[PDB]
Order: sequence, then C-alpha cells, then structure tokens
Amino acid sequence: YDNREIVMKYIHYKLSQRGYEWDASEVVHKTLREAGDDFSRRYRRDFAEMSSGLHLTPFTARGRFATVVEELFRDGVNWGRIVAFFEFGGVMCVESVNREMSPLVDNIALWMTEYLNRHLHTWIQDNGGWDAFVELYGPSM
Ligand SMILES: Cc1c(Cl)c(C(=O)N(c2ccccc2)c2ccccc2)nn1-c1ccccc1C(=O)N1Cc2ccccc2C[C@H]1CN
Repeated sequence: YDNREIVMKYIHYKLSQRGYEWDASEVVHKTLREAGDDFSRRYRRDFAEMSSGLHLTPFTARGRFATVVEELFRDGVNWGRIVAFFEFGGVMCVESVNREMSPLVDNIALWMTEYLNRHLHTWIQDNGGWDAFVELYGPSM
C-alpha cells in the first residue's frame, strides 16, 4: 500500500467515468470504490445539495478542502469517515472538471495524499492498515 496510489486510482476512476482521462493492491482499490459508491448512494440527496452549493474556484479550493477535512475528523477518525473523506475529494475533483477547472484535480489529489500521509497514517496503521479496511468492507463486496 501507498496512499498516493490509492488516491490516484480513486480519482482516476471517478474521472474516467465522465470521459475525462486524467494524466495523474487491487482489492484495496476496488473495495474503496464500492465503499465510496455505497456512501454516495446512502447520502444521494445530500450530495446533490452540497454540489448545488459548492461555490468552487481556484481561489477557494484549498480553503474549502481544509475546512471540510478538519470538520470531518473533528470528533476523531473511523473507517466511515475515511470513506467520506475520499468521497469528498472525489466530489471536489468532479466539480472541478464540470466547471472547466480541471487543473485543480492535481492540487486536490496532492492535498488528499498529504493529509493521509501526515494526519491519517497513525490511525490507519494502528487499525492494522488497509487490510483491515478490506476485511471490514468485504461483506458488502
Ligand atoms: C462527520 C461528517 C461531516 Cl463534518 C460531514 C460534512 O459536513 N460534509 C460536508 C461537506 C461540505 C458540505 C456539507 C457537508 C461531508 C460530506 C460528505 C463527505 C465529507 C464531508 N460529513 N460527515 C459524515 C461522515 C461520514 C458519514 C456521514 C457524515 C455526515 O454527517 N453526513 C453525510 C453527508 C453527505 C453528503 C452531504 C452532506 C452530508 C452531511 C451528513 C448527512 N447527515
């Protein structure tokens, strides 16, 4: 496992679905994808409301990311919130592409990779790492 690769593959697949071919363990990638999809299904209207309200530009993208990610993990970490994290970063990338701001995708993948490596690493590692996520989210695979 390498976080940069997990972030890259996740964003790449979200974007390739929209016909956007982005320049940038396989069980891990597929399991997170299905976890991500289950998540956006579970909050389908709320995701629709957040897009219709994102006000995304290159002047705000970093600040939106920083404040949302800080709120998300304010009460601590769990696998469901790491799923929401990936999903949010994916929403940001997708809205960037939809608004013709698609260079922001690179910035966003970098901020995601950084946050995982600098702030999520200890919790992920102490949980047994990405194998633990795979085992947990296997029954919904
Ligand atoms: C702890 C948390 C916070 Cl803070 C947020 C949150 O405010 N947001 C958020 C970010 C920007 C605008 C509105 C909401 C969020 C949403 C999706 C992914 C990441 C962040 N969501 N969460 C959740 C993380 C895991 C599971 C559920 C939630 C959650 O509280 N929600 C899911 C969700 C999905 C899409 C749009 C809004 C929300 C808010 C609530 C729904 N009740």
